[PDB]
This record gives sequence, C-alpha cells and structure tokens, in this order.
Amino acid sequence: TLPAVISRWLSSVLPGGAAPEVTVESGVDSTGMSSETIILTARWQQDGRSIQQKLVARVAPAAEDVPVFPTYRLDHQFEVIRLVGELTDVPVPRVRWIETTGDVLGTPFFLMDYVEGVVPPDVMPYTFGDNWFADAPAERQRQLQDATVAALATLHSIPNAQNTFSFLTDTTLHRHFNWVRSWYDFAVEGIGRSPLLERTFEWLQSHWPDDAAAREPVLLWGDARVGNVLYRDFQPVAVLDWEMVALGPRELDVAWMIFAHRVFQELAGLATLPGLPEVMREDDVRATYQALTGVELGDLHWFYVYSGVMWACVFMRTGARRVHFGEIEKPDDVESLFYHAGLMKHLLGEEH
Ligand SMILES: Nc1ncnc2c1ncn2[C@@H]1O[C@H](COP(=O)(O)OP(=O)(O)OP(=O)(O)O)[C@@H](O)[C@H]1O
Ligand SMILES: [Ca+2]
Ligand SMILES: [Ca+2]
Ligand SMILES: [Mg+2]
Ligand SMILES: [Mg+2]
Repeated sequence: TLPAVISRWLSSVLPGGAAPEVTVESGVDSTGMSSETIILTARWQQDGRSIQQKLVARVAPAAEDVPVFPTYRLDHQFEVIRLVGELTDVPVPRVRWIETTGDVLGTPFFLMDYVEGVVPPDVMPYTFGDNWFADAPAERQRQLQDATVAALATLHSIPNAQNTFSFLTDTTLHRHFNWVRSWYDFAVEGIGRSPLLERTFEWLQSHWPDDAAAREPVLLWGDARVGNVLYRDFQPVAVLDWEMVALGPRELDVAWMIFAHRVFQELAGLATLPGLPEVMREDDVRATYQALTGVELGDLHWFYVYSGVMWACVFMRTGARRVHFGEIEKPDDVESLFYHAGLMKHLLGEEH
C-alpha cells in the first residue's frame, strides 16, 4: 500500500509504458520495530531497459504506534529540507513529493531520493566500538566531527532566518520551551510523571538564558547529531531527521550535538566500555564552531540541561511503546529509563 501509492505516483510522472514496480527494502529498524523512515525500491522500463531507483519515504505515525511527538508537520520538514538544499551547500537528500492530506495512505508522508553512505550507529551506540566510526583513526573521526560542526555552522548562517522559515512559528526560546512542556505532558499521559523533569522545568524557568534568548534566532536542525548524518569518506553526504527543526537560539543545536555524544559516552560507561572520550568535546566543538561563524556562543549549561529534558521525553515515549508492545515490563519508577538522570543531577547542582 505504501508501495502501491509510490508506484501510482511513479506512473503519473514517468513515460506511459514505464510500468513501475515498487517494493520495500526496509520498513523496520534492526530490532524489528516498524520505522517512520521507509526505504523503497522502484523498478521501471525505459527505452527497453530497466531503471532502478531507491526512494525514502517518511511517514507520520498513527496513534496506535505510540508516536514520540504530540503533533507532526511533515510539510514543514519537507520545506525546510528543500530550502536548505536551495540556499546552502549543506548536503541534504533531494525531496520528491509531499502528500499533505493523509487521504492517500491514512497519514501524511513525503518522498526523498536515496543517498548512499554510512551513519555512526545508534544500535548499538557507536561508543560501544565495533563499527566504522569507532574503529577509524583519531584524525578521521575528528575530520568527520569538524565537517559536521561546519554543516551546523552553515545552517546557522542562513540570512533572515525568521523570515525565511516563518512557517515554523515573547521569543523563539519561550515558545520552544512551551512546546517541550507540551511534549512532557504528552509523555506523562503514556507512562506517568517524573519528579525530576518537573523540578528541572522549574529550574530552567528560574535560570532562563536571557542573553541567548534575546539574540537573533537561527534555523535549528533539532536532533543535531552524528547519528542523523549519512557520510561518505568521513564527509557529510546527507543531513537527515529534521523532525525537531525549529527557530531558536543557536546554542540549542550546538549543546544538543555535544550532549548527544555525552549520553552515548554514559551508555558506553554502563556497558563498562571506554567509548570515545576525545569525540565531540565541548572545547573542540565550541572552538571549531566559533572559528567558522565568528560568533561567540553563550554558556551551553542551560542548553545541556534542556537537551537532557528532551532526551528524557524521548525515553518516556520509548518506554510507553515498549510496554505497549509487551517488549519490556513497565518500570515502577519512570526515571529508571533515564540513563542520563545522573548527568542531569550533576548539571543542576552547578552554578553558572
Ligand atoms: N534519504 C535517505 N537516503 C538513504 N538512507 C536514508 C535516507 N533517510 C533515512 N535513511 C536511512 O534511515 C535511517 C533513519 O533516518 P532518520 O534518522 O531520518 O529516521 P528516524 O525515523 O527519524 O530516526 P531514528 O534513527 O532517530 O529512529 C538513516 O540512518 C538512514 O540509514
Ligand atoms: Ca545546495
Ligand atoms: Ca553547586
Ligand atoms: Mg534519526
Ligand atoms: Mg527521528
């Protein structure tokens, strides 16, 4: 049915007699969980020869699926990826079709071209070693890191960001912050409350980063991390996963990228592995970013704490879905799911 639909759209844009056939390459992750990103193969005839194209569909989840997010705007993700392609040389996939109604499949989706390359893995976290990124030479890992920071810098350098990306919206942080509170509330409905998150929201309110929030907002990638970039030869070839795209202070993206790797360092520590301590260090990342944009970054501390709430929110949703599908037993304290609770307790104990 996803394939039938793409086959149909294919029939409308290719020569008559193309007779396209679409099948699914990959509709689940490596743990057999159904995926929002679906890799498709399209085969057709042209001038008596076979053409074969891979296509990637991003589909909006149904309620029955236990969605991470309270709402979905794939149309926004579509337009941002398209605009990023038009206005920068940040590598992104070419977008092909958006169906915004949900009348065709049941739910909205968009279609992208396939980009070949490798991604530093989430399963197992790349900090666990035994993958192409963890096993590369220091120098090559650092070359990847700096290219990824450079892609970020380039996205943050797009002029008149709030004009160009206005469909995305006090300030942009205030608004982003109320969205995060909505997401938490959404997650509560599925797993129960976290006294830690609640105290953290009070903390974030009462220690607002005024200067950062009063500067000019930039386009924020969102889930800005190496696991959302396809790479060929340690250089980015597609920036993926724009579902948390927003307008906001540039610190959010930079903090997220650093913190993300911290979460995986922590996971590696708990599997008693050494991980990758020289990758994505705050000092290295700040220096590169600052060298490239000539822009001084605010203290990231508040934005680490904030990324920690957002990560906790993902874990609460991961948790709801795992218990819904019987795959794990409800933990009795939801905070047991937060690998990084320790990290956050220590950040909250700091004074900046
Ligand atoms: N345009 C594309 N071309 C080739 N492969 C892609 C493309 N988009 C996604 N993929 C494959 O699917 C994986 C998932 O992509 P993405 O991270 O955008 O999906 P997801 O559903 O949001 O996120 P997660 O991996 O966080 O669940 C990517 O690592 C990549 O292997
Ligand atoms: Ca371009
Ligand atoms: Ca203290
Ligand atoms: Mg992803
Ligand atoms: Mg995602």
